[PDB]
Amino acid sequence: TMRGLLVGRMQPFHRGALQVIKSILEEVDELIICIGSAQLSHSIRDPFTAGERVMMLTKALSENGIPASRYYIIPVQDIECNALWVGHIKMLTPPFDRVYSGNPLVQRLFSEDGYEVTAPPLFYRDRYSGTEVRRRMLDDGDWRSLLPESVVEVIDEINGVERIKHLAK
Amino acid sequence: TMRGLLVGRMQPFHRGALQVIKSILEEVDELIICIGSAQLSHSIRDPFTAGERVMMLTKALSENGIPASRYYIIPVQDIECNALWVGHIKMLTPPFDRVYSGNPLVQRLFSEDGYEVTAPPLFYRDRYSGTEVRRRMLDDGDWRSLLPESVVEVIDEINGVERIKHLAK
Amino acid sequence: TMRGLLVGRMQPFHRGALQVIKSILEEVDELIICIGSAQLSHSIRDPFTAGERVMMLTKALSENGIPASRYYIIPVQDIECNALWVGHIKMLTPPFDRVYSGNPLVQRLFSEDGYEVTAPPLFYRDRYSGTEVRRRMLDDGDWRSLLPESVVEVIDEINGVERIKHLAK
Amino acid sequence: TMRGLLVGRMQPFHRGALQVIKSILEEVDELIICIGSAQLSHSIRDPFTAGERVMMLTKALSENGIPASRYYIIPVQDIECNALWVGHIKMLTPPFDRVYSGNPLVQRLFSEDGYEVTAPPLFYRDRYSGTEVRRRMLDDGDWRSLLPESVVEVIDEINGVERIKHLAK
Amino acid sequence: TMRGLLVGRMQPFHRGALQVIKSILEEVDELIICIGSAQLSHSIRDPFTAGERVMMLTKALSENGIPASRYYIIPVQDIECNALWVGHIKMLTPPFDRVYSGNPLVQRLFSEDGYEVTAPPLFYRDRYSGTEVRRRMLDDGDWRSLLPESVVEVIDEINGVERIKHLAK
Amino acid sequence: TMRGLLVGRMQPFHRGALQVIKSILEEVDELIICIGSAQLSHSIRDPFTAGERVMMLTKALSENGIPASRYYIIPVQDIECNALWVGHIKMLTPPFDRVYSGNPLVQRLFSEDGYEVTAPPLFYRDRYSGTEVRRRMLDDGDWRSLLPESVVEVIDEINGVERIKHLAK
Ligand SMILES: NC(=O)c1ccc[n+]([C@@H]2O[C@H](COP(=O)([O-])OP(=O)(O)OC[C@H]3O[C@@H](n4cnc5c(N)ncnc54)[C@H](O)[C@@H]3O)[C@@H](O)[C@H]2O)c1
Ligand SMILES: NC(=O)c1ccc[n+]([C@@H]2O[C@H](COP(=O)([O-])OP(=O)(O)OC[C@H]3O[C@@H](n4cnc5c(N)ncnc54)[C@H](O)[C@@H]3O)[C@@H](O)[C@H]2O)c1
Ligand SMILES: NC(=O)c1ccc[n+]([C@@H]2O[C@H](COP(=O)([O-])OP(=O)(O)OC[C@H]3O[C@@H](n4cnc5c(N)ncnc54)[C@H](O)[C@@H]3O)[C@@H](O)[C@H]2O)c1
Ligand SMILES: NC(=O)c1ccc[n+]([C@@H]2O[C@H](COP(=O)([O-])OP(=O)(O)OC[C@H]3O[C@@H](n4cnc5c(N)ncnc54)[C@H](O)[C@@H]3O)[C@@H](O)[C@H]2O)c1
Ligand SMILES: NC(=O)c1ccc[n+]([C@@H]2O[C@H](COP(=O)([O-])OP(=O)(O)OC[C@H]3O[C@@H](n4cnc5c(N)ncnc54)[C@H](O)[C@@H]3O)[C@@H](O)[C@H]2O)c1
Ligand SMILES: NC(=O)c1ccc[n+]([C@@H]2O[C@H](COP(=O)([O-])OP(=O)(O)OC[C@H]3O[C@@H](n4cnc5c(N)ncnc54)[C@H](O)[C@@H]3O)[C@@H](O)[C@H]2O)c1
Repeated sequence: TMRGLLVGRMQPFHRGALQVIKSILEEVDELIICIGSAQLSHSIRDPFTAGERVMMLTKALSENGIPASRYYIIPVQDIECNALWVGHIKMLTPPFDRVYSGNPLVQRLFSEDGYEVTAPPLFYRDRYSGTEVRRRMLDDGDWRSLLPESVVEVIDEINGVERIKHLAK
Repeated sequence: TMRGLLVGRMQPFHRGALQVIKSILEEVDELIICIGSAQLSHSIRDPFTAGERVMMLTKALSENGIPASRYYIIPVQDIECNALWVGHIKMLTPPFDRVYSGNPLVQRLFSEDGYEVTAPPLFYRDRYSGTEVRRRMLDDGDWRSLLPESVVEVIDEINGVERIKHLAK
Repeated sequence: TMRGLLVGRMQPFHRGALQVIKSILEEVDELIICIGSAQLSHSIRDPFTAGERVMMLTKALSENGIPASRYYIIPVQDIECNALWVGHIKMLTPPFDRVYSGNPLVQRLFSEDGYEVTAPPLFYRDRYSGTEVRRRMLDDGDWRSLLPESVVEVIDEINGVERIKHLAK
Repeated sequence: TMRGLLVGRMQPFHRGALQVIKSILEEVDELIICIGSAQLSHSIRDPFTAGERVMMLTKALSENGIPASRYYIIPVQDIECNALWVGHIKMLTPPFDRVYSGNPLVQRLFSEDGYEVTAPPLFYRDRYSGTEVRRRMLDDGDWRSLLPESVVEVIDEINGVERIKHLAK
Repeated sequence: TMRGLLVGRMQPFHRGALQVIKSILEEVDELIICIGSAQLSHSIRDPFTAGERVMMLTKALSENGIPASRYYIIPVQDIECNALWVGHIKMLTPPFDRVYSGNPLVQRLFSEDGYEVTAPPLFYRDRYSGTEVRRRMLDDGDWRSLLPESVVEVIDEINGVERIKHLAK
Repeated sequence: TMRGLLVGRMQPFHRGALQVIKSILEEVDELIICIGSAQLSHSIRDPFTAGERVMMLTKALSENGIPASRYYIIPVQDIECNALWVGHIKMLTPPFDRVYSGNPLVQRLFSEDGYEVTAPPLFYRDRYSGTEVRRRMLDDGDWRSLLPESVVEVIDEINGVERIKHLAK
């Protein structure tokens, strides 16, 4: 049984990311989705806490009919040592075989540790990235389109827009 | 929409705990299951890492037909300050309303923070607790009975018995 | 009893800060004065150690005759979790009713935690900010004027000018 | 100026400690009073947070007629490296000259750094220990008589008894 | 090149430890000597600081003529995550091939990480353990005998006996 | 015995630093060499782990004919409190007397603690900075000539070039 690993900040979790996740789910049996930088919250760049993000990511995946048996959602706070980050991820995740990531460091860190590393099967355009979303949330610009309905609801509940706006004064 | 919170070490996740979880699931809409002491591993008292435990707890819940939309599985490392632990749980979980727990500290900490706290609707006997399980794993005594099949499989994969035994020399 | 809270780096404690403290003291019974970033020291931006600033405040608030029963001085180091910061502050301070701040992040954080948040009743021009005081110590300007005597005295003892000047080299 | 240092858990602050403090003032211009183990709270041995203790101290010292210029109250959280604790204490406090401690480690550590060290002037009788005080709160005893009224009023506000008692269950 | 690894508290470095180190040096090209619990100091159990023990080893290994090209001395503080410990050790040490330990936990940890694990080639009676050395310094026994001269010399400089004796009071 | 201290990132160790080290030995009985920022690795500015650096140092010092009794190599991880760094350094090293540093903060901090401080004897030309060395590895330049062979052999073993280059993508 083959398990893959993915790591992203998910600020917030958007359709782009989701399309990538479904993509990987066609190559592996189970995917371990790691919410990176779980310590950052309340900032224009990282406005949501690990909690809210686990929530968005949980409701969005069970909303798209993706069987809980196919994935794991784990928060991962950043640590001072790059040389200890993989060991850090490993202690928080189930045993995995392939690491999906197009980031040089993440690739190199896992690569150096013996894992098989590849780039995600899909690449979404910046127009769909969180920066657009957050940018729209502030500039009142239909950020919802870029997000899964369940995620909009999470954002609605936690007053995501109100927050990111005040933090922007 | 009502959400409850539960916190346990889950070393390992056993049928007792599971029966309690299904119990709470009849009173609340969603349950946030917190794997406490996520930093302890490789010891007779706490032999499994946060990772393996998220895994057991994930496979056992999707094995009993419990809809992913009804729960959240979050690791929670212990912190030096009891006075900051609830804020610690809150930052890692989705917004919750009721805290289930029969432990004086956990009750008092959440109670003091404004949350509604009650005792779990069900109480399993020690013969079913992790101490029995671990005790059996060492003493070769049919620990499997006490655990959900999916959990046995996790334990099998990570060589749980081999580990806890060596740690016991 | 009305307890308010204020939080700033006080690097160093200058007259404006005291003008504001005196004014907040007109609408609240007691004022909790939290020394932010208590862990930063020996830098052009943050030259004094938490210890020294706790000395500056205590000495200035006395020099200006202010019943010690009306204020508290508590150092507070920064934590990597903004979502944990308020609970952190709370754990180190007497129970308070209102928070005084102009910073959006401090404002939002304390607000999301359910506290009454408000702006200081007085805003002081940069001309009298810590930057101006620090820049003078460096360029041999008139820094003593921008500060309470007891503060000038503390700075002389610890050799603040000497230190800040060396670090500038 | 001759500043002396004093360190203790103060769980909670009792008349005994107070007289000791007055005694020390009789031989030191100023008394830097460090509240140890600031990170512990909500346990039988350490019921109060630090902020709570900072309140008791600040209140008792202002109600027993003691110049706010003659003392400092600094919460100090314990740290793993004993060989780095005195430095820690220093960093969080004003400059001192003599350490008043009855504890061997506290003595050996401060002296090792070169500080003048000497035992506490008085040695308040028993019936004046946090233990007896905490015990009475548990067993409905007369703890109030062992604490300065100013402190008793604090314990009432934070419902200490109710806490220590629930925690005790 | 065959690099082995050893790890112990060395509180203090005694003859037996050296007898074992010399023997491990007969089957490996270089030996990585990790000073465990580098954060503990000033206690009856762990009296010396990482600094001092790094001095003891370096001085003893030289006194006994051992090419410096054959060994490394690296302090290692303990971390709360056993599952992270090996990666921690690795980050601080040259690449190694085999680990020498009698402790089950160190054995299991390094083993689960894929390293060759083996017992020291020599076991020394308690009579010559750190406990015996420490107990003599306290009871005025013959501690110098149980240790290499360079070690006795280091202990004299830092006043190890004085310290250990005071902490005993 | 007159021990002097030296601190640097050594990313990586080059001939320049080495000559500086020999120079210092010409005026100090022993040289405590602290490798700073031990917690950084796998970045362009800090490619090597600490264990890697400890290897380069240990190797270069044993191959350039220098008595293992005349030096110590101690990895030092940076810490948040500048006012607690020299104490930190102390705790991890043998007792020293003089600090050789060209850095203003390092100077101001050590001197503030009372240590004799003086600049590095030599001032090795440019073309001998980690920057140039790291640059050459990136641009297939001749970095080897800037490092002692002993170090070059280390970089080859940990495939530094391959790393810094991938990281660079
Ligand atoms: N030492 C440490 O603590 C350490 C070391 C490495 C990484 N991390 C963490 O790992 C997490 C992952 O970081 P990362 O480098 O992937 O950055 P990231 O998760 O922040 O994403 C980087 C960029 O990649 C884009 N992206 C991601 N997947 C994409 C895809 N399939 N198609 C198109 N664009 C895509 C994102 O929109 C974003 O702008 C972070 O939270 C980081 O902090 C921590
Ligand atoms: N400051 C802090 O870091 C802090 C403060 C409080 C709690 N915690 C953490 O919270 C977690 C929860 O601790 P806890 O007090 O519940 O202890 P626990 O999870 O270890 O469980 C305590 C005992 O309760 C039993 N139990 C649990 N639910 C039961 C039920 N329904 N019926 C019968 N028996 C049951 C378990 O088998 C166990 O023996 C721990 O991991 C603890 O470390 C951390
Ligand atoms: N997670 C965390 O650790 C966390 C989260 C938030 C804030 N903090 C800390 O809170 C502390 C307070 O930060 P802050 O945002 O107030 O910044 P600050 O204290 O550094 O002050 C910000 C600026 O506002 C000016 N200012 C303050 N009060 C003023 C007034 N009444 N009139 C005019 N100018 C005024 C100051 O002179 C300064 O230039 C900091 O130490 C910060 O690090 C920590
Ligand atoms: N590395 C570290 O984090 C580190 C190292 C050393 C000490 N500390 C801290 O230092 C603090 C001080 O501890 P401590 O040993 O003084 O304990 P303490 O003062 O909190 O209590 C020790 C006992 O001394 C008694 N006592 C004190 N003065 C007395 C007097 N004059 N007459 C009679 N009885 C008296 C108290 O009633 C109490 O029972 C602790 O909070 C400890 O955590 C921390
Ligand atoms: N997570 C973590 O931080 C973590 C996990 C595991 C181990 N460690 C550390 O690893 C270090 C090593 O621990 P350890 O288990 O070896 O304990 P230890 O170094 O304290 O030694 C254990 C006992 O074994 C004895 N001993 C050692 N070698 C011997 C030999 N060849 N013959 C006879 N007796 C011998 C010692 O004298 C001692 O009484 C410790 O500092 C420990 O804290 C840390
Ligand atoms: N609180 C803390 O954690 C804290 C406080 C202070 C310093 N530090 C650490 O101290 C370490 C030392 O830093 P640093 O400032 O010495 O930097 P460094 O030595 O790592 O580099 C500074 C520059 O000095 C150059 N240099 C040094 N000696 C020279 C000489 N004789 N001739 C020519 N050029 C020379 C180096 O080539 C380099 O470019 C750092 O790793 C830093 O992180 C940490």
